[PDB]
Formats: sequence, structure tokens, C-alpha cells
Amino acid sequence: PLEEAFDWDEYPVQRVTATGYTAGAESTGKNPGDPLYGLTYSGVKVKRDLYSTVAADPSVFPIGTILFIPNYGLGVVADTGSAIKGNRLDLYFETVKDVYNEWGKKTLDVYVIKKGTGKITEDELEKLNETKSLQVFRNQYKTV
Amino acid sequence: KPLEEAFDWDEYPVQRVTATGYTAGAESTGKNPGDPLYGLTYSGVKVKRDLYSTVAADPSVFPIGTILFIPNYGLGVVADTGSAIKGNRLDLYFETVKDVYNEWGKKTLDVYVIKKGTGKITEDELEKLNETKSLQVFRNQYKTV
Ligand SMILES: CC(=O)N[C@H]1[C@@H]2OC[C@@H](O2)[C@@H](O[C@@H]2O[C@H](CO)[C@@H](O)[C@H](O)[C@H]2NC(C)=O)[C@@H]1O
Ligand SMILES: CC(=O)N[C@H]1[C@@H]2OC[C@@H](O2)[C@@H](O[C@@H]2O[C@H](CO)[C@@H](O)[C@H](O)[C@H]2NC(C)=O)[C@@H]1O
Repeated sequence: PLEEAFDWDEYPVQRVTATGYTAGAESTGKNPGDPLYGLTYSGVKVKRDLYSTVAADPSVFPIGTILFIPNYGLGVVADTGSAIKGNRLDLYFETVKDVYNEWGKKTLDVYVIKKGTGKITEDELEKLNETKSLQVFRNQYKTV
Repeated sequence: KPLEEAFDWDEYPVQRVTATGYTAGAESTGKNPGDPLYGLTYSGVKVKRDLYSTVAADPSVFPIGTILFIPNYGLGVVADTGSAIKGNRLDLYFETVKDVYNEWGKKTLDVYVIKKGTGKITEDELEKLNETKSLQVFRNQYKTV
């Protein structure tokens, strides 16, 4: 594939943190019908292609900057965002499902603690969450 | 210390799986808020993010009620299922779509800077890049035919 087709290490390298996004309201607060729906900060339409539109911090990667992003592809800096600051990228995908599956999808090892019986109730789930020996870890997962 | 290193988890059996995130929202479930069935899992339990969170899996692999420890997510109780959740597949519940984007989808990686931009980009410039002759062989893997 493209990752192996060229010696990319001849180009400058930048460590970044990257998430995915779509043109939809969950990312942009805009919906179909809005005048600027689907349009990046630069004015060009969002695109997932050989060269895809990506979001970055203009002070780090100016608009028009061409990047190669492993496991995503070639990217042209065309968009920006309030949360997109510093060494941060946001990668355009067509659908929320694509963000979940093409960037969010992770292969990893999980530990099987107890085989289930086929049932679970609210009471049992509450009992598990009230486990005394684990309350010290609980604030790390509770939102409230 | 983090839960991920507070116990010798390798004492327990290990299962390689492919995992994604989901929410109660319509993008995942097709249900809208106001629906009395909104946020209701297959097991009849309400979706929950907590010490023990509700996760989705294939019952034939992980029966309902199965407790897992998923690194960088937490302890999970299999309480949900899904048409696409088959085989060694897990779907991890998050409260919002942004949480799925940020808390699961966020990756630290190196990218290569091919060319620094001038501060402007046009549709025609982007089109010409995508029409690069020597790269049309690679284009099938990114374009959605
Ligand atoms: C919270 C946050 O930073 N959201 C970003 C996320 O990353 C890129 C994209 O989605 C971004 O949306 C773009 O915001 C810019 C600044 O308000 C707008 O000028 C762009 O038109 C908008 N892009 C699109 C495709 O709508 C969000 O602001
Ligand atoms: C595409 C797909 O499989 N989506 C899944 C995704 O993973 C778990 C959850 O979201 C799942 O939603 C649950 O579907 C089950 C039937 O398949 C229903 O019985 C559950 O009530 C439903 N869960 C919720 C919280 O609505 C989606 O079907």
C-alpha cells in the first residue's frame, strides 16, 4: 500500500494527536440546508479521497499544507476548529459510522473476568458499581 | 495508580478483540431521545458509563452478564448486542459522540510534512492533486466508489 510505496522518512516528521470528524452537526453544529454545510474553513468542500481535507492549527500547519497520515492517507490542510490547537489534527470522514469504524476501531487484548449467565439486572449492575474495594478507582470513570 | 496497573490482569484469560465505541443516540441505535426505549440495552438494562460500564458483544462469545476488563476503557459488563457486533467484536458505550471521538478515537502518531501551505487552497488545486497520474493506482483505497 501507500505506507510502504515510498520512503516517507525523507520528509520532515511531526508528532500529533489525531481524531476524526464529519461535516455533520455533531462536529460542526451545522446541518444539510445551511449555507456553509460541508464547507471547510478554507472554503473548499470536505473530501475523502486520495487527497482528503483535514483540520489543523494554521500556526502549526498553514492552510494548503500537504501531509501524509499513516492509516488515513494523504491530507491537505483545509479546515480549522476551536479545539484544533497545537500539534493536533482532525481527519475528515464521510459518516459518523466511518469515524467509529475506520479510525476508532482498535484491535486489543481484553481480560475475561467472569462468564455471564445470560442475564443482567439494574440491581446487579448497581451492586457491581458499589464494590467497596474499587470505589477508590470509581472517580476515574464517573462523569459526574 | 491507574486500574490498568493496579492488579495482575494477566492472571485472567485474555481474548483479542476489535473494539469501537457507541452511544444511545440515533447514529448507533436508530433511536431518538423521547423514545421510551431510548438508552435501553438488549438485556433490559439502561446504558451506563461508570466503574462497571455497559458494553455490547456477541452473546455466543461473551454471554450477557460477562465481566471484562478493557484497557483504557475500564471494567465492562456485557449487557447489549448488535447486528454488526459478531465474532470477537466489542462495542463500548460512551455518553456522547464526542466522547467516542476523543476518549477512544484519539491517537498519538507521527505524520509526514510533504509541503507547507501558503495559507490558501482552492477546489481546482485539490482536484489536480487527486488527479495525480502516478498515484491513481492508490486512489481506489481512499475514494468511495
Ligand atoms: C470542537 C471542534 O474543534 N470542532 C471542529 C471539528 O474539527 C474540524 C471541524 O469539526 C470543525 O468545523 C469547522 O469549523 C470551522 C470554524 O468554526 C468552520 O469555519 C468550518 O466551516 C467547519 N467545517 C465544516 C466542514 O463545517 C469544528 O469546529
Ligand atoms: C450497527 C450496530 O450493530 N449498531 C449497534 C451498536 O452497538 C451496540 C448498540 O449500538 C446497538 O443498539 C442495540 O441494538 C439491539 C439490537 O441489535 C437492541 O436490542 C438494543 O436495545 C440497542 N441498544 C440501545 C441502547 O438502544 C446497535 O444495534
